[PDB]
Amino acid sequence: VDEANIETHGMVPMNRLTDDPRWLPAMSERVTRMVQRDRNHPSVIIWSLGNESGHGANHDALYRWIKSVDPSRPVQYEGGGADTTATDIICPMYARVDEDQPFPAVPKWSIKKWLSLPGETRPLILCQYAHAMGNSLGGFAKYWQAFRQYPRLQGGFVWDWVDQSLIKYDENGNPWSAYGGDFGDTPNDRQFCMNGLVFADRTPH
Amino acid sequence: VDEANIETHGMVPMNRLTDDPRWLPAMSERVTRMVQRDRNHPSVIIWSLGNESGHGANHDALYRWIKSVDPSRPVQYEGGGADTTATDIICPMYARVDEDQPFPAVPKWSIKKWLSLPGETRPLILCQYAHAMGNSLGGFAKYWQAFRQYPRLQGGFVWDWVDQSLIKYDENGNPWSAYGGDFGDTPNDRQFCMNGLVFADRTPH
Ligand code: NA
Ligand code: NA
Ligand code: NA
Ligand code: NA
Repeated sequence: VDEANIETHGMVPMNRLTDDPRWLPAMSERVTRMVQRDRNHPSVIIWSLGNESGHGANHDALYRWIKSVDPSRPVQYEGGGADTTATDIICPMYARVDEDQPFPAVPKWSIKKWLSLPGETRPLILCQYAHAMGNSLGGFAKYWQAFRQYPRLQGGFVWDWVDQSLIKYDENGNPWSAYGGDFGDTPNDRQFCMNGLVFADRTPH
Repeated sequence: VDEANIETHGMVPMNRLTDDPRWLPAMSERVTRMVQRDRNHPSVIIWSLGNESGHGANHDALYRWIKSVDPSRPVQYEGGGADTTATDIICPMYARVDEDQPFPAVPKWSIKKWLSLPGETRPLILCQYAHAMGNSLGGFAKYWQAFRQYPRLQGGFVWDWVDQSLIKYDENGNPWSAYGGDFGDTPNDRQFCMNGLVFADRTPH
């Protein structure tokens, strides 16, 4: 999945820049210039309009731009409820197998319920599931049971591969794995950079 | 649900008479004369082409006959896998909530999985579920949790209301409830006539 370098997660709402036409130029260069560079690679099967930036009208514009200039690949985008007009795939992040999380505007339905909502035609492939932060991947079996039972459940992408720990050296030059704040960075989100199936040195969890 | 007087369950295959054009006349008069008599009752919201008679080309013919003559009401029929071209409603009997029963030709999918199958848009209302024979209705709550969670699961009809017990009198003329074989009837299917939520005298189970 080749993803454009667009994330506006910290805007309030997440929509603020991606729905503004004054940001459509900046956003189009990050989508279009990706397609122009990577369009010949067979490994790329799906284009992504970015991550966690709500759902703005610029998303719908650039979705249709990709469709027009490269019909050979589906386009996906999770923002604004995972099933917007700018996605060919229902690509939720952390939608649970049986339990609904009915957040206002942007609900995370049961992946099994989500398929059968009236008028919903598309496959579902979680762009992110099974958050692997420390001692986790509890209930991972429950996804794959559901994946195998339901044809339109075609799997997902685990979040994620590598702990984003950095090496620091103490006063005597011993290396140790550091996370949020360990460099005087404030504010910070501490451990939440470490979500990997493997440690930073690629040792398996 | 107003249901035509057509069941050919014991034919091998169930399809045998309902696919035969020579039985289209006999079947048409059981469907058409039902509609002519009961088409003014507001209590009647759904027409049924019959019960357990497989899926024949006569079913499709009489389905279209009802659609043409009375658009007011959906038509449903369970025979030949509960999702045939002769039904507006996915009307399985004894489809389970979570577990598939993948019988060749006529599978009973999990009612939740059934809804999500590619191209399937219809509501699902079990024509028969929760077989209440003797000490039964185990797992009844599992259905209703699913009915409430899934919009396109719109419920079902329990099998069934009354024990088909009959009364016999002992040597003193005290009555007792009889079933299959209690009248010298052979062959017979014994207790299988008693499937009700109530006894024959309408005392609840
Ligand atoms: Na599957
Ligand atoms: Na993280
Ligand atoms: Na419902
Ligand atoms: Na029975």
